Amino acid sequence: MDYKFWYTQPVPKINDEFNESVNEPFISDNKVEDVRKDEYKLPPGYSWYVCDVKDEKDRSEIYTLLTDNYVEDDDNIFRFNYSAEFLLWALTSPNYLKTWHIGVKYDASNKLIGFISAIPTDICIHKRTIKMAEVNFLCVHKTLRSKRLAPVLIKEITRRINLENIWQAIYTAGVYLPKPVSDARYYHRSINVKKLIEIGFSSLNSRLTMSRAIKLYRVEDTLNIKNMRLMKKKDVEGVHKLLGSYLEQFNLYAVFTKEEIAHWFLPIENVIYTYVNEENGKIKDMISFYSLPSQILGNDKYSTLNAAYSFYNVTTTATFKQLMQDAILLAKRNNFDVFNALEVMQNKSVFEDLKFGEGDGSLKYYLYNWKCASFAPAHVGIVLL
Ligand SMILES: CCCCCCCCCCCCCC(=O)CSCCNC(=O)CCNC(=O)[C@H](O)C(C)(C)COP(=O)(O)OP(=O)(O)OC[C@H]1O[C@@H](n2cnc3c(N)ncnc32)[C@H](O)[C@@H]1OP(=O)(O)O
Ligand SMILES: COc1cccc(CC(=N)NC(=O)c2ccccc2OC2CCNCC2)c1
Ligand SMILES: [Cl-]
Ligand SMILES: [Mg+2]
Repeated sequence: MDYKFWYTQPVPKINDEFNESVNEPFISDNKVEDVRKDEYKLPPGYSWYVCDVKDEKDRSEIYTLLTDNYVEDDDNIFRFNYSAEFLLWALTSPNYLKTWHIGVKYDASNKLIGFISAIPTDICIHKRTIKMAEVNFLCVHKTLRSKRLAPVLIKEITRRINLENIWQAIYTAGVYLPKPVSDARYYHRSINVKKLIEIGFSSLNSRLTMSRAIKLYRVEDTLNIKNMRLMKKKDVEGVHKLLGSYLEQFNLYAVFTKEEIAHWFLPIENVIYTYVNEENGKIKDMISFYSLPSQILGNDKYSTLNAAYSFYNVTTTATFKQLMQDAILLAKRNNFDVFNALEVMQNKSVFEDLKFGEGDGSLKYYLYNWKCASFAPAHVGIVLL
């Protein structure tokens, strides 16, 4: 593996390893003045297109592109299916720029064939808070793959981010690239055991018959934290303090403003669910997860896998095991087939006791133009969508 594009970028080489005492950009003293003002060149017959994610039809174009062409599991049985409403929520956070929502259309058909996006946030890395772009939803149409279009998207968004005097980015991928700061396996907790078997997500054996697997995964419809309820506006100050205080321990975390806590946590049906425990006017516990269905490719019975992805979970009145058991319950009450989590923060500590299964791969975390020590994923305290 040669990394002919990645080698030219301010990111570590495959073999670089830095001490905890290094925590700085690869390239500093950057000047907005010097950034190229011209758009990167596309191949003949393709054009940059500014996507207006707040316009239903533009948002729908992105939706269709990703639905057809976005990330599949290692075996090509599932494809991520972010909803249009999810996209809206994901891309219009506080201080977002419409111009970091970058499509490429094929001129002859006026069809969107490429996409990349970023939103700005404060990122704390080894106790240094830096303004960064959070990049996501890079996608080239399946019929246009391995044509070196992705580097053009990446260079173009880097240029536009740099124009705002931002010089660092954070991103995740399942692929290995120069060079992860941390690497987090994913795990799955079955809710609807029978569906998961029928679609090949999960497995049975002579010792685990269907009826026993169903019994293994059954959950009691009663919360450990009795008063856990959907978050409301009035809980924003309390979540900001609970979640903020919690995150300061990790090597890698977003430093949320109150405005960002409202945007990121206030519940939206089929998008984001946040539950809180309020005691004496204080928010003492919180659970949150987001909805990311997967399209099931060619299963005769089921087209969609409804899945909850653990976002941020904090307890002060219960055990973390108890809190995450409540999170599984709340996901079941909301019709999800499965609860997914990565081995970040304290999550790994509860996976065995709560009957999570190890998945088949891992999610790599990346920083652009930042040089530091890598670390085990328990020290990661940010979950990207
Ligand atoms: C200061 C601001 C900085 C901002 C920018 C920050 C950086 C953000 C960077 C992006 C973060 C996005 C995070 C995110 O969205 C979440 S990760 C999931 C990304 N999307 C998908 O996997 C969807 C399915 N695949 C596709 O649409 C295509 O396969 C893509 C578009 C992935 C590559 O299209 P292609 O037709 O398969 O390939 P070529 O055009 O020929 O290009 C090949 C080159 O691209 C490198 N490549 C492959 N996958 C990559 C990936 N996931 N990140 C970065 N680079 C990736 C690859 O190593 C090679 O470079 P090399 O030759 O050096 O190896
Ligand atoms: C079940 O259907 C699919 C479809 C496509 C790919 C995969 C495997 C996967 N790569 N999972 C995660 O990345 C993952 C697992 C647990 C928690 C978070 C995960 O990734 C999130 C979604 C994509 N971007 C980063 C967060 C499964
Ligand atoms: Cl209850
Ligand atoms: Mg390409």
